[PDB]
Amino acid sequence: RNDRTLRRMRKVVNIINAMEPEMEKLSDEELKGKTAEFRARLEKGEVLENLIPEAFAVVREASKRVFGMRHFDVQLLGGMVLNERCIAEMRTGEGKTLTATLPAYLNALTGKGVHVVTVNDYLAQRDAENNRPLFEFLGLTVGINLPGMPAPAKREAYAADITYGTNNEYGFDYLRDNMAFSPEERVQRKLHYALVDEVDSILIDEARTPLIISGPAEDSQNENQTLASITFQNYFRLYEKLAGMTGTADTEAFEFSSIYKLDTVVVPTNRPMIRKDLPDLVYMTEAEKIQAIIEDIKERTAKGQPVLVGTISIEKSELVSNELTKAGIKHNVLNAKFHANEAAIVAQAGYPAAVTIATNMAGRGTDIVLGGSWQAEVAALENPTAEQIEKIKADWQVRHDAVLEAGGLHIIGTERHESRRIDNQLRGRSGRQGDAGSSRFYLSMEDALMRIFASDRVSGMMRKLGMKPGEAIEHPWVTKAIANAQRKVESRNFDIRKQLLEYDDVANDQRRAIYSQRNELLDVSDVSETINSIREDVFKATIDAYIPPQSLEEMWDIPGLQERLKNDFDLDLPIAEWLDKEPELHEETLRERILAQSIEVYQRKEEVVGAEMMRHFEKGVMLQTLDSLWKEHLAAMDYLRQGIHLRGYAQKDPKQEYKRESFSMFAAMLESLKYEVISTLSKVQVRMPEE
Amino acid sequence: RNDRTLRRMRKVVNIINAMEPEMEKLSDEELKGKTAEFRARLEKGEVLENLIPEAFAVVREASKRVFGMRHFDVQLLGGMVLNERCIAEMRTGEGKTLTATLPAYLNALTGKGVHVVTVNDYLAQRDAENNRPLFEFLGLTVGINLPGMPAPAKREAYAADITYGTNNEYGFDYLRDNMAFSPEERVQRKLHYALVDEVDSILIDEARTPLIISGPAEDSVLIEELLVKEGIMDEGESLYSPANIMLMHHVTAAQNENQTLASITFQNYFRLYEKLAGMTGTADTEAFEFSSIYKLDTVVVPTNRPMIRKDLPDLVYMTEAEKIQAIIEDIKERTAKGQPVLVGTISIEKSELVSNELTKAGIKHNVLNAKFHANEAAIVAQAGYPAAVTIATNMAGRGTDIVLGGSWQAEVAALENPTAEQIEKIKADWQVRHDAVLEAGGLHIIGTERHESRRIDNQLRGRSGRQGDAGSSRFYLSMEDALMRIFASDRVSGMMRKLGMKPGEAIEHPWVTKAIANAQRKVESRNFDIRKQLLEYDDVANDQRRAIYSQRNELLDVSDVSETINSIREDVFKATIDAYIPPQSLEEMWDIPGLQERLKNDFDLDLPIAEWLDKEPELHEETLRERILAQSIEVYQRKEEVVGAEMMRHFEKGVMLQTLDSLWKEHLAAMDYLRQGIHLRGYAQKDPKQEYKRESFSMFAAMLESLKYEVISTLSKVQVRM
Ligand SMILES: Nc1ncnc2c1ncn2[C@@H]1O[C@H](COP(=O)(O)OP(=O)(O)NP(=O)(O)O)[C@@H](O)[C@H]1O
Ligand SMILES: Nc1ncnc2c1ncn2[C@@H]1O[C@H](COP(=O)(O)OP(=O)(O)NP(=O)(O)O)[C@@H](O)[C@H]1O
Repeated sequence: RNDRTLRRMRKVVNIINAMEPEMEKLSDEELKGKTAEFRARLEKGEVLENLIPEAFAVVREASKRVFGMRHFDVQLLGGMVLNERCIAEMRTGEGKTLTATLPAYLNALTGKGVHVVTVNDYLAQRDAENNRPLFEFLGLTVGINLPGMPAPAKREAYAADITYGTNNEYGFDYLRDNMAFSPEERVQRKLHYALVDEVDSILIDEARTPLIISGPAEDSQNENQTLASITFQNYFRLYEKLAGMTGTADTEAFEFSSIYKLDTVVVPTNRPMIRKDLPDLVYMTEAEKIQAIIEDIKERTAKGQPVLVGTISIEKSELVSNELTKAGIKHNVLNAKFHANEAAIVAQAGYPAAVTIATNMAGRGTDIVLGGSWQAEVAALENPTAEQIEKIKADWQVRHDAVLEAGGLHIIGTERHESRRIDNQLRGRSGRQGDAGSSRFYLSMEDALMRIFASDRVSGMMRKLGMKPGEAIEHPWVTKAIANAQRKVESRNFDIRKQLLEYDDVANDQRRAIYSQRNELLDVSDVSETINSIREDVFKATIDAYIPPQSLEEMWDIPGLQERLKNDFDLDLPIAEWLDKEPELHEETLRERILAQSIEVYQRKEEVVGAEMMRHFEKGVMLQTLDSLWKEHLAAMDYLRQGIHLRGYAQKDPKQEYKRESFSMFAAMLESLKYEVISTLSKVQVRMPEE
Repeated sequence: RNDRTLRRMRKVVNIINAMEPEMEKLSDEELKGKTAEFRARLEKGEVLENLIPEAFAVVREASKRVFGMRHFDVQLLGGMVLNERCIAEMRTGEGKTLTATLPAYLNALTGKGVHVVTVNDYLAQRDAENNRPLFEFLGLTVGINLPGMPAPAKREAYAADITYGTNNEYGFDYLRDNMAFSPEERVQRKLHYALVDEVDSILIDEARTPLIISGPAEDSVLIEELLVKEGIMDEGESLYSPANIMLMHHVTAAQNENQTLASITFQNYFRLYEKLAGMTGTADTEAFEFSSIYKLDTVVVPTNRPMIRKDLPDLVYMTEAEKIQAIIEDIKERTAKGQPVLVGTISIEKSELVSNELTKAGIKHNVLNAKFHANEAAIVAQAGYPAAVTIATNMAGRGTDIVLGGSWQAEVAALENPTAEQIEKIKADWQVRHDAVLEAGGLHIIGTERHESRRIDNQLRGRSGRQGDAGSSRFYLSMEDALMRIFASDRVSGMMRKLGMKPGEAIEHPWVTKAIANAQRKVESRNFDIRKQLLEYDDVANDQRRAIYSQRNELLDVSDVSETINSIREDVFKATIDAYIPPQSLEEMWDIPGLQERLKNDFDLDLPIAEWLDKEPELHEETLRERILAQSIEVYQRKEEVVGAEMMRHFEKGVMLQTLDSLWKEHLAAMDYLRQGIHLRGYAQKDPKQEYKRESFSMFAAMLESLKYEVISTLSKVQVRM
């Protein structure tokens, strides 16, 4: 499950490890050739996963030679996880970027492409350029997809062995491809593998975010409207293979599984994680909390230990700062108005006895180097030189080791966030890459968070334990109590969310159906058989409206049928004439004459234009009618859902009823798609010369 | 004007430079003793400005030895500007922070203190700590003032030769110094010299920002029936006199609550200093406002190396789409010659448009995305790299130097074990890039739109052409830009929509550039006119606060306040008796059923005085007044024999200060209510400004007389068990 699959993966790592000597002997150009060899074997029927050891050994030697970086064993494990339908949890500083080169290479081999998905355009370009030398070294091409990029350049990016771009541009390209009128206009290939770089934002926070293409199609002054829509969740769901990465930034494993059927695997850190996460401390009042924070700081800084303090607001950043100053403790506040000051502060935040106050600390942040960053120190130098550097490093080693000795970076959370993943991000700022460190969070009985115990009498019991000034005790049940509360908030929030996804699933299955139909049309030149086929459906249904099947003549509405055929099929037949003249004519033979006549008329239009022109007109009419009924259906499904509140209630589930109305409305649209296609083809004015 | 100042100052620079060998020959200890020598000369009557050449030369040699930096000739000039009541406009890259050591030193010599004013606490602390070794080398002490610092520590910081702190904290300390009950509680000295490190924000943007101390430190048709009745209001006295404003605010209204205890704006704080100066980059445009608000002259200091950035004619297009296309073509032409470009925009949405368009054109670039700060700093690093293109959205002022060719810093700043070979390689390869960027024209700046504030446009353009580097800038405009509403004519603007700009056919008109600059200047000036009216309202409050605090500080500074008390008690007793006995009046026209209970009620003074006058028909009105004063003195001296002189003198003083503070706080509240009650009372016609200044000064005058009365009433009625 975790260490069952991990102990199985460790066996493979040993084999990759056992292969390095073999790989070290290989020439650069022999490493290049392995890719072609792997593909030959796949062509002969080999199973991809059988290639992982050799493939991963190849990638690791290529990196060594190219980046001067050798994947660690835990990065091998990470890369195996990402080949499966999984989230690899890898802690910050663990080299997720380099790890991702592994499953990208592996899943590039079948020739079906890879989509590495980034949170923004800077990272897509940056990661494509950084990795392009590695992948070219192994005979693979690298694409980059950006907004604004012309279609032929996008096709090229999707045609590469491995592609980089944001979630957004991938999703938009998919939508635009399902508005194409010829398959050649498509930019994407089949959606094979999506490797998602930060799944918390991309897959969880953005799951239900619609991606929309809008337009003034406004067939009938004229408005904007949705022409094509998909949510992120339902986009990523289209891929054959989906995987992603995040930091020990978890608490949401159950959600990945619900939303995506993604398992999450906790990947072990390269070095033992030794940060001491100390029990949560609870105080009656904010003031006694702050005095406690100040006394911890005072104590640790006197020992040489740097501290980073996270708060939830500027106001609270100010308060602890003023109180530190009142206590004589030098520090810096990270002030979001002064970015240059911020980078300068951050740089020396791991310096002996440094104290930094940060307001709503981000995810990941700049690494805090213990003892200071000495690279900032030469960065400063205007003519850096040898003896000069060496003195700096050597003075730094001493500081670094003194900071480690003193316990590494201490993190203080002055409050907890309602989301523990945020708390976890702050805390993860310390103890990176094996470094000594610690963390402590402070709560008061005032703290907003003491409100997710949805009871003022419950919470205020903790008062009767006392919290008594200096005479703190520590109670670790509190830490788990608080963690559990945070768990229940997420879980409550997700139940709500999961109901909203069950509504989303109605639109998803409708979209999937209409698009797969649209794509079957798009993929062929000749839509004849379908046309012929729906023509009989349309005439049957149209005739049934005036001639109830197997009715006597007296129930028939021939006047009404005649006009209908005139009005909608430009088909003006003397049906009354027929009946009143042939006492042979039964209902079935009337149905045929009518059908036959439509056909004869259409065949002469074809004779004028030519077959090819006609085949492509049919196809375009189908796609175009499909598109405009879908647009109309999207708008109507939107009105339907937003009116979900007072429709299903007296023992019926709303939904059950929405699913009913939705089914009925989708069913009707497909009938109406056949109607409108045959109506258009029937009515197309062609100007006819003689014979 | 600027030409003559700089001429005379270039003369002094030549003297300074001639002194360098004298200073070079001095031991470090001899250099330090220059300070004491300057001060022995000042004690003997030397004029401070006679010292500038030697003192500057001393600071310049000190900086060489401590910092390994020798002030440039232009930094000497900036330093001389800053010793006068002037703004030294010194371009981004020019070493403002080092420049400021010079006037700080010199203005520290008289032993009266220097306040260096920074924008934030980081910079205060950093500057203080960076300059401490420099000023200690020269025999001076440096202080740092921060929020939360205990008063003893604040005292120490202000008692240092030079102090660093934010504007905010300086002003707050001033307010709290004026809430002190003894002079030894004060943390500041007399406000001598304020050197303001970036005056655009500190002096202009924030001129009118109130600093406020609040404190729980309170104590406790339709008009007609409201008006009628009760213990306060009942004569038939208007509920909406200025007088009765707190009352009316009460009916407006129908725990304990916090009020303003003290307030001052930055602009009025800084005007308290004996000397004021400050710095900013070539931004100007606001010289007229500095001069008008602060009486600061603005001297534009030349750059150390010639400033050769080529600031090209503004270009105007009919449509935004036409503008964007022109911006893309130029970026295309320049990047093909290897020249890097910085594109500044006014919106995220504008960035995304230009960016997507550059991608449609196959032009590699990076947007600076506000969400991704670590990306943004990596971007800025390579922004001066050949053919680099960077899009920034409402870029700030100054910002991080873009090094041409790239920073040969950031490259080794990512290299964890260099050598001679390596860096040497890095640096050599960087020189070729650098030299090629220079030769391609340096950094080209594109303003895709102009801001309403030309100062902002000038900041953006100033990122190019630093420290003598080649560079250029060009601003783009279209008829669809919000900036065409800075001209107040729809139709005047539309004659560009008659000289209608066409496809492969650019011209250029210098009058357009001039016309836009002039429109932005007419906008600045219109905004400042609006602001000046507001500063007039502020001047009413400043006048009253300056007067009240000057009174308060006189009291605080005197150990013994008896003579002030005795003097005001006669004042008070004379007027009070005037209210019932008209001067030189015959006994006939005297009211005592009003006078007797007045004295009893307001002063615990019960002198059955009709029965003097029944018993003695021989005293007369003046010897009557004499006796009435005499008695209160009697009762008073008696309370004091019980209490102690000392104890009494300090009680009287505290009572005067507490009364003044109560009356003052009440006045601040009533004025705040008048000022907003001065939005709709009866037309902006019958001048609302003017009437408010009158009622306000009227209430101020009233409060001054009421401060006398209340003190004497407090001192008359005070209980001591005999
Ligand atoms: N196997 C390795 N050998 C040498 N250096 C490495 C190795 N793996 C990673 N690095 C470096 O270690 C740092 C961590 O990179 P990164 O993947 O950005 O860390 P992360 O926190 O897990 N990921 P992210 O924040 O998404 O970029 C980078 O500076 C890498 O270049
Ligand atoms: N005379 C000098 N000799 C050598 N280096 C100097 C000298 N003057 C300044 N520098 C350096 O030039 C840089 C400029 O930064 P700084 O003085 O803060 O801002 P500026 O734009 O230069 N003016 P301002 O930003 O308001 O101070 C700093 O690295 C200084 O250390």
